[PDB]
Amino acid sequence: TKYAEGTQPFTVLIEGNIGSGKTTYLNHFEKYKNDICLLTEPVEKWRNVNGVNLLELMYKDPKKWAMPFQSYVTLTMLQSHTAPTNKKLKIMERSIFSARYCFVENMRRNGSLEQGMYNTLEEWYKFIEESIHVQADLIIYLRTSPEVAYERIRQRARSEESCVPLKYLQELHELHEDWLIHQRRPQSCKVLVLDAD
Amino acid sequence: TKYAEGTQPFTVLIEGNIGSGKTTYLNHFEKYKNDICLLTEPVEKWRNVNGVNLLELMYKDPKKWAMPFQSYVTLTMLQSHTAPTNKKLKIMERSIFSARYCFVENMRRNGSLEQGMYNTLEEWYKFIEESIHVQADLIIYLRTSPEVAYERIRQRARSEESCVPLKYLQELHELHEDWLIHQRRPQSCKVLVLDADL
Ligand SMILES: Nc1nc2c(ncn2[C@H]2C[C@H](O)[C@@H](COP(=O)(O)OP(=O)(O)OP(=O)(O)O)O2)c(=O)[nH]1
Ligand SMILES: Nc1nc2c(ncn2[C@H]2C[C@H](O)[C@@H](COP(=O)(O)OP(=O)(O)OP(=O)(O)O)O2)c(=O)[nH]1
Repeated sequence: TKYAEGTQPFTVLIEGNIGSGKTTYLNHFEKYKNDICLLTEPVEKWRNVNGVNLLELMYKDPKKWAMPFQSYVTLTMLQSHTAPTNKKLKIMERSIFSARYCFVENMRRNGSLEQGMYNTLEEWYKFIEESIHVQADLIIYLRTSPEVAYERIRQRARSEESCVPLKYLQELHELHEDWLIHQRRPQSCKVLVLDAD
Repeated sequence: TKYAEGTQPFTVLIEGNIGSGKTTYLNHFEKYKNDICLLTEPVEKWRNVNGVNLLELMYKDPKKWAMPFQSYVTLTMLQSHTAPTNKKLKIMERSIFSARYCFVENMRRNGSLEQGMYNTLEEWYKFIEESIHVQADLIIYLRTSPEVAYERIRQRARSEESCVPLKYLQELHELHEDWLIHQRRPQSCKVLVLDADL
């Protein structure tokens, strides 16, 4: 009997690459703030962890900050997933699943996470499934190509993000495909694919 | 309500410095164990994480491995605290509180954990307090002098601990004192204090 079990409404998770328009898309729902639980834009927490910019330090030196940053991404997703609400509907930007299946996986391959770091995150993931309820009814995948995503990113112009390589966005693209289209990851609930170009 | 809430018996935590004799003390309880749930020797899980010796890496390279090590220390403590049992008593070696109030404190001070990593662990300690039930009814404190603790570390001769200086243990000792004697941390159920210099 997990933390947050039986407390959660029908839940939609908004997924897609960096710069796929996830926040923008959710913003359309803002006038319904009173009817829907909207948990958007988690980057803002990662940019300010009691005054520390974890997003910034992760980009500057990944072999040091990959793991603490991912640890914190996991915490914040867990806090949104299990956040309490009386509303009939919850919609979330991102989920614990993209952190696990896309980012963590990619940083393992790209070597930002050493084997030991990776195993830690993975045992934590096993324990979270066993102990904490993650409500998941529908994923909406804002599908984009890596070039489009790249362009949206540099226009938005986050100082932290100014050195993000297109290659990286292609690595991430693939993983979102493997997970959300080619059904290559263990997890499965309903997926709705939208084109966003 | 929290995970593991309602499912845990009266629970005792065995605390004290590195080398103070926690495992030894616990073995006195070994003939009883069909009636007592004994969760001993968590260092072993830290020495082999599907092959990886995190203890070794944390000692070889703290600025890089302190973070992921503490993160796994936390997990393994959570797995013990919330491990299910039908027995009327649980006795555990260490707890999540010594990692938070002794080791993490020290690693923050000696620079192994930068503010950002420390902030992250602290945020996690709060969410655990809200999500995960941690049963604690009694702590038994095996009080030693940092010098006896050192002798025992040397006699035991774990290869990971080969470079552990007396200063480290002095630092940790005063941290265990601030928590278990001066009560300068949150709760501490009751603390039974034991002289563990033979
Ligand atoms: N969600 C998530 N973001 C991560 C992770 N590791 C690094 N990041 C970074 C990549 C980005 O620089 C930043 C925000 O990425 P997201 O695509 O989650 O949010 P963003 O507002 O950029 O999405 P949007 O452009 O609104 O579709 O977080 C992770 O494990 N999970
Ligand atoms: N419990 C704990 N140990 C840590 C932490 N960070 C590093 N360590 C190291 C200190 C030691 O090298 C090793 C195990 O120390 P303990 O005092 O927990 O076990 P030990 O078997 O040395 O105690 P004992 O001799 O049985 O009283 O783990 C932490 O956050 N918590």
